[PDB]
Amino acid sequence: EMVEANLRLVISIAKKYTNRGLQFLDLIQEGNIGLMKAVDKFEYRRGYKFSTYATWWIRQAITRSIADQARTIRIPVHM
DNA sequence: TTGGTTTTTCGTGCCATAGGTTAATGACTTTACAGAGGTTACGTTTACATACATTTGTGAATGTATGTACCATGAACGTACCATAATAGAAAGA
Repeated sequence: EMVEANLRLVISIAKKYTNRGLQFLDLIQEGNIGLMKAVDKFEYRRGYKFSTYATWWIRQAITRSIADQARTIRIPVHM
């Protein structure tokens, strides 16, 4: 029920990170994986909304996806 | 008067006495082959000192490793020229 009601937050934050690094369906899938990893470690006693906490995780997912291959060769993340 | 048998010399042919170059095996002698004996300058075997390598620990380069807590809620997010005709498909009236 969480993922079927928050796929659209993922696509809304994922359609602004499509700067021609790779085809964007992999970015949609990695955003869904980041949504899963943000739901798996979500707290209730904080009192804040879930989007601000999930934004950092989904940007980390999109960052590691765009820095995973990024070329035909392998370049590390720090480089 | 002329042809032919008979007979005797005479240079030529056969036999015998003399005397010399030159074949014989050898005895040569000279060259060649076969016998040992002292000396040379290597070739193989052996020990010993020092060297490039190769085998170890120790100080620096990167690299995945998990997370960051006001609010972020659907779209292509700029692609593209529009040739030509054999063979089927999903329906529409015959």
